[PDB]
Amino acid sequence: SKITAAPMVYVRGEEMTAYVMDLIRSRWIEPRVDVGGWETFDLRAKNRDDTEDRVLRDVIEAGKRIKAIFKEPTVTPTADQVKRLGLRKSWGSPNGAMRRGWNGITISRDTIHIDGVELGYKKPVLFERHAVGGEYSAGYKNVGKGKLTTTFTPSEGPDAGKTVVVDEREIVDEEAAVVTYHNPYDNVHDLARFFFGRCLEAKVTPYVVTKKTVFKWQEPFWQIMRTVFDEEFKAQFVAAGVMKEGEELVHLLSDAATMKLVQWRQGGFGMAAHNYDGDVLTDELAQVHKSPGFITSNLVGVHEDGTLIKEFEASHGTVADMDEARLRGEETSLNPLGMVEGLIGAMNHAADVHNIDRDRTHAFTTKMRTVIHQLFREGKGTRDLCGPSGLTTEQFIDAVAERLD
Amino acid sequence: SKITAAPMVYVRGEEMTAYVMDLIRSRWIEPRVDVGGWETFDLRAKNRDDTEDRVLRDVIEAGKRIKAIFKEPTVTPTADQVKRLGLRKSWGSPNGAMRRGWNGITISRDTIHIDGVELGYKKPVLFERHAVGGEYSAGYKNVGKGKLTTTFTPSEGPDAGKTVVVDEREIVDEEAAVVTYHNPYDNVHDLARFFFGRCLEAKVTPYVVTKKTVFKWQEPFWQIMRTVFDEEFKAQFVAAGVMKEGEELVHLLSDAATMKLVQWRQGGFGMAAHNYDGDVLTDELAQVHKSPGFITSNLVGVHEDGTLIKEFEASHGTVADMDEARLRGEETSLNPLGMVEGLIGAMNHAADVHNIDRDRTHAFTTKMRTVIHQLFREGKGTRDLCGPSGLTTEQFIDAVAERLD
Ligand SMILES: NC(=O)c1ccc[n+]([C@@H]2O[C@H](COP(=O)([O-])OP(=O)(O)OC[C@H]3O[C@@H](n4cnc5c(N)ncnc54)[C@H](O)[C@@H]3O)[C@@H](O)[C@H]2O)c1
Ligand SMILES: NC(=O)c1ccc[n+]([C@@H]2O[C@H](COP(=O)([O-])OP(=O)(O)OC[C@H]3O[C@@H](n4cnc5c(N)ncnc54)[C@H](O)[C@@H]3O)[C@@H](O)[C@H]2O)c1
Repeated sequence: SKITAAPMVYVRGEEMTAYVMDLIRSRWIEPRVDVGGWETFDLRAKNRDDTEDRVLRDVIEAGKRIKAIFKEPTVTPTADQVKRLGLRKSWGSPNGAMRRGWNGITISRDTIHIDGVELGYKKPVLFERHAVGGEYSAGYKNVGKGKLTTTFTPSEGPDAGKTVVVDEREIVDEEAAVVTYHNPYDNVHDLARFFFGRCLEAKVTPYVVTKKTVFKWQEPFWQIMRTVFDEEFKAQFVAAGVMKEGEELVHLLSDAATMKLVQWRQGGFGMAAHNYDGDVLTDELAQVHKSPGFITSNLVGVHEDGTLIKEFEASHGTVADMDEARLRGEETSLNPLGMVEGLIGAMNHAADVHNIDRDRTHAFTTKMRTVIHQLFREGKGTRDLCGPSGLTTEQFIDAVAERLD
Repeated sequence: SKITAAPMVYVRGEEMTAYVMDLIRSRWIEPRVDVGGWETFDLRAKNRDDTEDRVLRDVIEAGKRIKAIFKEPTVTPTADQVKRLGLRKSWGSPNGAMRRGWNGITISRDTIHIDGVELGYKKPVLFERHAVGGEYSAGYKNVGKGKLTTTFTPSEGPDAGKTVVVDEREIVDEEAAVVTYHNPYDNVHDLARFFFGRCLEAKVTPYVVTKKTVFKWQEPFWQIMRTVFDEEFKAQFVAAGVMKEGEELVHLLSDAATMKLVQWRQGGFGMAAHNYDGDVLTDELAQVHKSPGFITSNLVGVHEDGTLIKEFEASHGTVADMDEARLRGEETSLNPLGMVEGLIGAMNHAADVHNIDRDRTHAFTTKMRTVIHQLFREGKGTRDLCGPSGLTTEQFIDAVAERLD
């Protein structure tokens, strides 16, 4: 009998990655797995516009109920796409909304390692991206000349109820952006614990990455991480052989960290950073390693009731350059491994949390990984790995299908 | 006779780069050059503290008068360094202050190429970093729970004098950063002209880099760039064979652009970006190429009277990690070429704008460049280029000194 898929949220996107995942669902999953328990949502920018984002609100609700989500890449539409797609409005990112809506703590993005496949980093690299805050949460306007005033009224402490000026400035340009955001730092305690725990288990040296010299408001990110490190982890790292006695936790400036990602080809390190810095640095990490096909991503959030909410995704976008080529009848070669690891993670988590066909799901998802890893080993991967002699998107999908059984 | 140095502003920093420039001034410059016309300023974090940043205000004024500045790297002190260095407060960056104070348009950061020396990028890469805006001039506070409100009152147009809410949010964290900034976009018209003109002359394909999908306030950066391109440059790029007919200006997402910097090892491209994106991406550019010793940096600003204000600098910081090694008595190997190119640029510009010993200054600055390039060609460069067999900082400085005359 087909495997019974456990309840799981499936978020569909568009462009090349939706095309790829339709093939994978059709040729790898459905002949072996009954997916009736999946809740599938259409997060095409068009459908979001048609539903006034009710579909996004529904994904967020379902994630709370089900706790295991696979998220395909989605489009955050440009002004030019607003016209081409016939959207009544620009729409923001559905990723920020989900990350916020699930009380996101960390987006973990780690390098993939396959026995016998030489990649950019020799040993595992771990990345913890702060899942919320920063410019992803910003209010803004595009304006001309005028007065911009920011105030804060605390609700606790000796100055409760009194308003202070955070900033006031005259805009003297006919064209300017004015932007306000916050960084919520309470859950950076949780992030630090999670990050240092994983680094300890993988035996990699941790680094904290910020621009706190100039972006001085970021100081608590560093201070919280250092305090958690010193009080809960420093001794464990020394005892495990990962760091030496008297070796302090190291801070890197975000610009310098881009240099460390190129330089540190041995791997064997971890970085934690704010939301946007993590976005930039994890794409860089992907390309140094090989491509975004060789990175895993997952979000850890928390339900109001305290149970974890786990979303799994590729690190990358919808691969619009290959989509253009696809629609013109030209060859493409999208590496599905990143996305597939996400779907594996989500399916395994779903089966464990909801106690449905656990053994068989784990064996099947392990099999998908194995087959993919073996094709890569045999030089029958996609072109990101193998160069021009690699297989096309469709060739690779079929090669996996033949070996699954 | 020693060469007469033209009036020029010289900004000294601290740590390793100040140590190196002290040696270079002593051993390369002063034996051949009378530096009496230089106006030198001490921007040690301690001296900024001792003078309440009067020294920084003096630099900015002198820059306006003299229009040719060499800026060594400086320390923007951390909270931790405030204590160690005995500072009354955590001073901001001198760089942001100078960039604003000189009506900064562009920070041009370009790859260095030396005949016969294999580096990361085969052909020239050009970067235009918007010199002002963004989080570099943010107002901010670190706060607890309360109400954050941002308002804007336009001074022109039909709603002049009426106040609108830009943003309002409740902070629910005990520890949060609240931040307001602006991006001034009027001078992006000038940046676009300077960028496309430079790319046209170098015959490189230009790209614009932003996060305008999610950071939607950035749209005008792209639109301004694209309009200037379409109206003033596209036809010229086609005519010069740099782009084909019907080929549009390409936009890249900032996170994706980090991948393009690793992948595009052929070089022969240009990127333009906002202030912070430029900071991050130009450090990455440096490391992919070889190190920060193989990048040039200069700031183009504009005096109230319309005259160019040109500041020259290395792309990098004070190289604190080598300074710590130096002070423990360990070997170092700082590549001075980045900084030296800045000093060259500033000396030449000074001689030209103030009409003092031009031929001889140009010959001597060319000689410094030639001697450095030749040592690199001979495998007698610093360890960033040559590996462990390369010269120490001091060996390299002495090697150049011996060949100067
Ligand atoms: N998490 C997300 O949902 C997410 C992330 C990034 C971008 N996007 C969206 O995706 C679209 C495209 O953005 P983009 O072009 O900047 O980013 P992208 O990650 O789709 O592509 C960037 C580059 O990497 C390559 N690439 C990415 N994944 C690959 C894979 N698995 N195999 C081989 N090559 C791969 C692409 O061909 C392209 O050259 C946009 O609409 C953007 O809003 C979404
Ligand atoms: N323009 C500036 O004034 C500027 C820029 C960046 C950092 N800083 C300041 O510099 C200090 C150090 O910051 P950082 O360590 O993040 O940056 P950094 O640029 O000093 O060093 C970053 C890394 O690059 C290496 N490196 C840099 N320049 C080099 C060269 N010429 N040759 C060989 N290796 C080189 C360093 O050894 C280090 O590993 C901080 O106090 C910071 O505020 C100043």
